Amino acid sequence: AMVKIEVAKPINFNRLITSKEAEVVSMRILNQPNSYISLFSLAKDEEITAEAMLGNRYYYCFNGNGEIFIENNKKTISNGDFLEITANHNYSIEARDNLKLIEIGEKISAFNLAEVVEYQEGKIVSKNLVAKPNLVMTIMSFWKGESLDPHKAPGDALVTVLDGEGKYYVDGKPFIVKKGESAVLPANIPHAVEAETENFKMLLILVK
Repeated sequence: AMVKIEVAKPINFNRLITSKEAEVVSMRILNQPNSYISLFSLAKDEEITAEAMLGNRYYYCFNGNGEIFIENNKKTISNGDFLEITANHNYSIEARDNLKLIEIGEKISAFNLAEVVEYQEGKIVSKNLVAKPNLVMTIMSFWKGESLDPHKAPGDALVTVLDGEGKYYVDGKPFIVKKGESAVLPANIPHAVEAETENFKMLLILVK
C-alpha cells in the first residue's frame, strides 16, 4: 500500500519493469501523502507528457536513451543520468530506444550521477542532492572497509547501487545489493551498510 515491493531484498528494476513495442508501463513502488517513487519503461518512440506539476519531479535513468522537452527545450537523458524538473513546467519525455526511469515526485541539465562523487581511500563521501521535509536524496561513495553503524530513518529508503556492490543489513539481516540493483530499507527499523568486498556507490532516496 505504502511500500509496494518487498523490503530488505535486492531487486533488479531492469528485470522488474519491461515494455513491449508501443507500450508505456508504470508502477508505483513507494507512496506517501506528499511524495512517491515510481518506475517507468517506455518502448522506443513512445512518450509520457506531464502538465505544469504542483511539485518537483526527479528522474534517474537506468536503461536506454531519450529526450526531455521542458517548455520547449531539448535535454538528452541516458543510462546513469539524473535530472530535476522544477514545479510549474510542462514537459514531455520521448524514448529513443527502451527508456527506463525512476520517477521521484513531491505531490505539492541531466548529469551522470555516479561521477558526481569520487572514491577516496578509507572514506565515505556523501553529497546531498535534495533535502526537504518529505524527501531526501543523497549520493555516496564508500571505500572498501567503510561502513555505517546500525541506525533508523523516519521514512522508507530506497537504495540503488550505482557502482560496485554493497552489503546491507536490515534488523541484523545481511544481503548484497549489486550494481544496477535496489532495495528498500523500511521506516523505523534499524539498518546498516558496509563496503565489504569492494568499493561501491549508491543513491539514497528517503520518502518521509
